[PDB]
Amino acid sequence: PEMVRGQVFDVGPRYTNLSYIGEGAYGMVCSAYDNLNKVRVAIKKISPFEHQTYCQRTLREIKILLRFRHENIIGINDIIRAPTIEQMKDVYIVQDLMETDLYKLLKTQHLSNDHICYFLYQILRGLKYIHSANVLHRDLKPSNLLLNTTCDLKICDFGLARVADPDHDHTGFLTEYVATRWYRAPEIMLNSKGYTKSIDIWSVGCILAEMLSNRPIFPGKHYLDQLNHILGILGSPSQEDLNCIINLKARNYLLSLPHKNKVPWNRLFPNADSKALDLLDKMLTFNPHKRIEVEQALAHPYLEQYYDPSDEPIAEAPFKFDMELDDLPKEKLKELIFEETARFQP
Ligand SMILES: Nc1nnnn1NCc1cccc(OCc2ccccc2)c1
Repeated sequence: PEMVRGQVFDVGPRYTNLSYIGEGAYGMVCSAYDNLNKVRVAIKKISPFEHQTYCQRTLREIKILLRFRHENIIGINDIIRAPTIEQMKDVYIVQDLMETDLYKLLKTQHLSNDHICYFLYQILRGLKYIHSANVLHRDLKPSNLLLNTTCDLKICDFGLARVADPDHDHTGFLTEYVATRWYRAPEIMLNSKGYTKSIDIWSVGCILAEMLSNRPIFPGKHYLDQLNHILGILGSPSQEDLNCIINLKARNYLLSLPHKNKVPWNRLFPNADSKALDLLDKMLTFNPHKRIEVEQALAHPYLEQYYDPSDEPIAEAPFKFDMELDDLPKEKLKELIFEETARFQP
């Protein structure tokens, strides 16, 4: 089999001419030539079967990505694995090759207002579809927004995604969270498990702020730093917003803080389009019940040159896991991954 760095990358015969892109905790990514479609693609080698958590994340993401079909959500083109469960040690996922991501773009490039508007429209268009299926992404951030050389944008990395569950969203103060710190909504640190759609709208707001300035708006170094950043811009919550927080430890922590007044957005972003700032204000609302929903955001005047609800599809049915993937042994998960990937076998 073809080899890359130390490692076997056995994807022949359809895929040849491999080049290293990167590695991570989650596997190795290469580009390759697709001899069938005569284009270069991206392939990720995943080796998850020894670890129950890695199996869960892998199965969840495959199921979601195979079910969704939308221009602004990355798709799975092909999945390569051994013909038998006994011989399957790795899985290779094939996706369209996307040249860059919004994280890399922001590090290196000034965005025009026209690009900011188009990027935001595409994010919200994709998010409308995701939310319409009753799924929450939960880890929206610039590195999970892939771009090609014509600025087509695709949302990726659904490893932390969950079905919405408003009724079970409550929890106590300082509950652990897994998603990326700077893009976590305030309520995560206070009283929320992140099981409602409002947590994704917050993240989009953060992304919009970062596009306007090229830097993260709330770059907290740990928990109460993440909050004290937020409150230094938004100002101290009103009595009405605190009355929403029934848990005493969370409410009394917020009452213990010195008063902060709101910093107006136009002082932070003097070059920004006023319509962009109005929409930003509505996404970065402290109280999640007052936060704008995705459809209202698409209908906002900032996006009027793109808004077309007839070209902003919704899912044909809500999404549900046929099982709870938390309590299954890794051997059962291996079998399920085998079964889900069978449709790509010759
Ligand atoms: N699509 C793409 N182009 N350059 N980078 N990049 N994203 C990384 C990537 C490439 C190929 C396959 C990938 O698979 C991610 C994945 C991992 C587990 C389950 C389902 C999907 C990821």
